[PDB]
Amino acid sequence: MVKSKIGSWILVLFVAMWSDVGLCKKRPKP
Repeated sequence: MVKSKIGSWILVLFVAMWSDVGLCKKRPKP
């Protein structure tokens, strides 16, 4: 968005890193 809104990815980063670990290990439902 703006150069001022650069410290927002860091957030989505953490949630991304976690959501990442919860991909290849959580296994599918079906």
